[PDB]
Amino acid sequence: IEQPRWASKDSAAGAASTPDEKIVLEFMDALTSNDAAKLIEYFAEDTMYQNMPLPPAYGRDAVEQTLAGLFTVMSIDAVETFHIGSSNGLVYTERVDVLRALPTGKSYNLSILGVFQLTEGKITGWRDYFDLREFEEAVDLPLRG
Amino acid sequence: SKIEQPRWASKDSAAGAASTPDEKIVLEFMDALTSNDAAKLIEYFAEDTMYQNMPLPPAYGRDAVEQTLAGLFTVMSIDAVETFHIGSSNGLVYTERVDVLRALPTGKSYNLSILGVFQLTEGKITGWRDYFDLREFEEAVDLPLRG
Ligand SMILES: CCCC(CCC)C(N)=O
Ligand SMILES: CCCC(CCC)C(N)=O
Repeated sequence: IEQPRWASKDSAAGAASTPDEKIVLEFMDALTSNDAAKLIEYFAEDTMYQNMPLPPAYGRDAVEQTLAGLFTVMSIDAVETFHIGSSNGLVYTERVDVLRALPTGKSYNLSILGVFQLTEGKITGWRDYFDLREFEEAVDLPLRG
Repeated sequence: SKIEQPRWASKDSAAGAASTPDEKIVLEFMDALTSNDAAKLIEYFAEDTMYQNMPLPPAYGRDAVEQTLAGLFTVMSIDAVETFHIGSSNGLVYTERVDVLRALPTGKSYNLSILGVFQLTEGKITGWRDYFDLREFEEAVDLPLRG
């Protein structure tokens, strides 16, 4: 993971400054588990998850099944969060996820900006924004196609 | 070019309104985007600045930024911007929105979901990065911007 020119070099960049930000960075560390059953414990029952290029999942079961599917085709090898911030119940993370496509063995560093809504320390929404095509082309996996 | 309020919209009012001076300028800037006017819009930027639509290469410096905006407004109109969520920490403002984009060659429109980040220094933009999926827009409006 190379540090972007535009990324803060400040010691507190990417560091949690509130309880919700702390939970979100714990969740980022947990992504490299590639384990949907572990991850789903961060979510509220009334919840949703969406990789924005693709349809959303609503409710905890749909979220879990979506993560389990994703982890059947790819591994999150590494996550680095350059920037984190929050206001009014929403946490934002500017990061890179290093993804490896299991069918092809090829990896790509995916640039993501994501938003997390937490209610009493549980995730009520998680939406990640990124370009899907560039990932698909890098790793020869037509996730949507 | 109606924008639908998402099922996932925050029910906290402060989440949808500018709560700091920097957030207020960002929302003024979002209002201005419908001008389709790169010369007007560039006044929001510092001389030392950068802009990137994340599917595409970054522009560094105010002139490169202006030239990029001018090119974009040659091929598309931003017909509307709605910002559902705005917040900030550590000198960065984040906006979750939909921009309604219309391709000038084809007359076709698309509602593009975007999450963007802004860095402001003394009220001027020093960085702006918008994250979104480019392919869905290109296919919707028949404009292979990247291809
Ligand atoms: C389960 C993780 C999904 C990926 C992006 C999918 C293309 C990510 N957030 O790194
Ligand atoms: C000039 C504005 C660029 C567009 C997206 C380009 C594909 C936007 N921010 O709505």
